[PDB]
Amino acid sequence: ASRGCADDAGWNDPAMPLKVYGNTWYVGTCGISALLVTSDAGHILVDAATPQAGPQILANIRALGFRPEDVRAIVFSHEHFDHAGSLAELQKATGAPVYARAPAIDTLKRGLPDRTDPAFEVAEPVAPVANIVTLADDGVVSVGPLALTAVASPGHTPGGTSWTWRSCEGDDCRQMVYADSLTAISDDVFRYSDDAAHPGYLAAFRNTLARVAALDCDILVTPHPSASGLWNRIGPRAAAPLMDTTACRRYAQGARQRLEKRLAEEAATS
Ligand SMILES: [Ca+2]
Ligand SMILES: [Ca+2]
Ligand SMILES: [Zn+2]
Ligand SMILES: [Zn+2]
Repeated sequence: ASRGCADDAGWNDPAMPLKVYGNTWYVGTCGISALLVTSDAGHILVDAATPQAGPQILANIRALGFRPEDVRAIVFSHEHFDHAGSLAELQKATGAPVYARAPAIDTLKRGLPDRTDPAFEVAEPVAPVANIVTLADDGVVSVGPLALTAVASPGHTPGGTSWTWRSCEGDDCRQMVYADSLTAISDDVFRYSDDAAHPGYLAAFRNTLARVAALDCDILVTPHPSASGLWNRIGPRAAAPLMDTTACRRYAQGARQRLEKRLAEEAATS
């Protein structure tokens, strides 16, 4: 029997791919999520993991019997190297456009962020993405019968987005939420409390927390699977229900607590 994935798994440690629910499949690594949402008209790939992950994601898509060439749209959570790292590689393999909100586009074209990213100084360089479609902050990405709805989630980064859609097993349909990271982490310079350096940024983070908390959610997944306890819910170590309609609310509430802890840490230092 396979032993499954650890909660502190390396970002590049391989995961056997497996159904989340209905036509939503997990194709990421043990430490970093990626999802494939499938239809007989084509597929949507959600996230690209770490600049090293192109081949594992492609192998996992094929392991499930899907063709990368049948992917018609790529979306992602946020423009850090551990989630956007293999976007260019995946666009070449699929021929699919990458959808991105305005505040992520320059980062995707450069392959590095600028100082608007809290984690600017610890960024690793990425391959630029050649074909980007600018996504409105409440935009819908449609491929055949598939429809993924964007929820703009700035805070962890300027360009972060959460995604939501419905997947069905027969007549039993679930609202899936791939909620962006909500951790208030940074490099050694950035201060969330320095509004003059980034006006409105922290207010936008608080707004993101409230919006995520309010989403209709049946099944939550997060870019770092441990942030939503994914490996306690699917795979060999599963011991808790996959569906939990309180998950988004608890996720955002915990994130708010941690954000306020970060603000207390900033108040304590010069
Ligand atoms: Ca419902
Ligand atoms: Ca996360
Ligand atoms: Zn990040
Ligand atoms: Zn991350």
